Amino acid sequence: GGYVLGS
Amino acid sequence: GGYVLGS
Amino acid sequence: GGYVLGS
Amino acid sequence: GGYVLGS
Amino acid sequence: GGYVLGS
Amino acid sequence: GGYVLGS
Amino acid sequence: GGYVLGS
Amino acid sequence: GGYVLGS
Repeated sequence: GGYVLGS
Repeated sequence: GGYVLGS
Repeated sequence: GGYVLGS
Repeated sequence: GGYVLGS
Repeated sequence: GGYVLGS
Repeated sequence: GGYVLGS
Repeated sequence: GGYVLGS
Repeated sequence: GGYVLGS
């Protein structure tokens, strides 16, 4: 799977 | 921000 | 089990 | 486990 | 801030 | 600034 | 994976 | 300030 996070 | 947890 | 995504 | 990204 | 992409 | 943590 | 941070 | 890119 995959994930992307931003801040 | 962001977080992801798995179990 | 499971997954959680938050901010 | 998991990941967190913040500022 | 920033960004992260993973699996 | 920014930080990223993993576990 | 990859991450990028800025400050 | 600055920037960092990693894996």
